[PDB]
Amino acid sequence: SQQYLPLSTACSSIYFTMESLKQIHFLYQYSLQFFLDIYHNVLYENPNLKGVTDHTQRLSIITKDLFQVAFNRVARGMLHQDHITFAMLLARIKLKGTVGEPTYDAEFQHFLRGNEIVLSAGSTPRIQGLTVEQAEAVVRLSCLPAFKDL
Repeated sequence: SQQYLPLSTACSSIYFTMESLKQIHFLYQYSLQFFLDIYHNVLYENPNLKGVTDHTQRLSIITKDLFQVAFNRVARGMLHQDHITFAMLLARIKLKGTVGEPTYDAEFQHFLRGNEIVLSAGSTPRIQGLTVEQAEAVVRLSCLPAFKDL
């Protein structure tokens, strides 16, 4: 159960991402039954699983096709400009799921809510070859511990 748990966490995160997808656009309405159809299409009638016997490799194949099929079903029912948004959401879900990488909470926090940093007037020097918008963004992004020397 502990070995197979990350796949279940990925499934739950995927489903609730689709459920909350309705906020981006009124059209993106998805039900639990649709996600269960996706899940069963991943688990059964999956051509990639044919000829595979090892359990860990079967896990990897199942989770990879789970992400791929979820994207192929949901994005096809979505506008073009939101395909990349849903791909990012799936990528973040996998990054949380995977083991071996840092959670990178600070990087995504600055990627999303990075514009909510107060910059006092005169605290942004006009760097050579940089516009005021570019310099101001540079100053905001320099707040990161790995970006202080930028």
